[PDB]
Formats: sequence, structure tokens, C-alpha cells
Amino acid sequence: HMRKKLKAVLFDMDGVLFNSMPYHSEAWHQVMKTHGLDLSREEAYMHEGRTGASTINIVFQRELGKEATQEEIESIYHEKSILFNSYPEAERMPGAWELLQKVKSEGLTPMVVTGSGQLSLLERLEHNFPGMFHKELMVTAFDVKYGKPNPEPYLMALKKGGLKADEAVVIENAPLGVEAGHKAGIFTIAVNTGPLDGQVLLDAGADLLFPSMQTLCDSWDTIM
Ligand SMILES: [Mg+2]
Repeated sequence: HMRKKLKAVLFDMDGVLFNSMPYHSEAWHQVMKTHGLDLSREEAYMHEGRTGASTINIVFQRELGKEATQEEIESIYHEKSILFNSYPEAERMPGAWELLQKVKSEGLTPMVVTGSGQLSLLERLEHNFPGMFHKELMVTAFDVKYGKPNPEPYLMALKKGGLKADEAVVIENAPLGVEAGHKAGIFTIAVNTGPLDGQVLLDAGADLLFPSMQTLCDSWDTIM
């Protein structure tokens, strides 16, 4: 019955639309090294979904026992962007385009809800997923004060789309993201695209779990 109440599907970008997480984790790891801090690739994955600013500050708290200054945030963030974009551009997660076609064909509105401030990725959405997304139906780092795992971004999305929590579904791949969608009170589907135990996504409050975007796409008509 939830099924025909649906009006919008809310996608995270990294690890859901683009296969960028290998790169994000590498870039975080490396830029932290340069600044003289230990952030493993694995921990970088655990931070997926946060804004850059929130990530940097938390790493500073866990490692040095203090806040990062505003200048430290901008400086590390700029460098992280350089490192990220110095890799061959991230490609589409297999299945993402085909699922978006299924979503659109069912008359549903695609939205992006992301902690990303990476303009290279944000501006590539249209080129990769043509006709799917619009700026006014997106939430990015630029919109939020807190970001995931706070529900704030997902609540902003509902409002931007003029939706009620029961008129939406969230597609997330990372625990902080699942958590934010869940706390926004939205039915949340986890897709385990990363190197994580699918359990951690269930623990974060995911209503359904899939191993890949392809599997999710294949089972889209089964979902209720
Ligand atoms: Mg993600």
C-alpha cells in the first residue's frame, strides 16, 4: 500500500549514483597524512555521507582532541578536492541509470540528497543521468548546516519536493546516510556498494538491504 503512495525517490550520490568512494577514501586518507593525521581508508568509509567540513572536524577531535580551525577546514578541503579530481573521473555505479529509468517510468521524481560539495561530480549528474535531476530538487553540502547523520538534509529534501515522509523512499549505501534517512522518518533502502558488513546498514535503520544497485533494480517491482 506504501507503493502507490510514493511520489519521489531520494538518492545519495557517492556510492549510489557514482562509484566514487574508492577515490574519496583514498583522497581523505592521503590529505590527512599530509596534514599529519591518521585516517585510514576504512575509517574514511565510516565517515561517508558527512560534509567535508564535518568529516575534517571529527577526525581532528578523534585524533588530536580538538576542533579544526576554519582555515584548517578550507585548506584540507581544497587539497582533498585536488587529490580527488586528480584521479580518472568516477564512473556510474552499474545499475543506477537503469533504475532511474524504472523510477521515472513509474512517474516518480528523482532527487539527490548528498553531503558532497564536489562540483565536478555535481555538474556531471546531468551528463550521466540525462533528464533525471534538477537543481531545485537536490540537497548538497551547500544547503545544510549539519548534514548526515542529522536528518536535516533529508528533511530539506522533503520540503523542497513538497513531500511527506511517507511519499518518499531513500536509497543510501553508507551507515550515516541510512541513519539520516531513517531519522527523517522515511522508508530507507540500503545498497551495500562498499566494503562493509551489510549488517551495519541494517543497524543504522534500513528497512531493506540489497547487495548492489543492479540487484535493487532487478527487484524494483517486488518492493512494497
Ligand atoms: Mg554514499
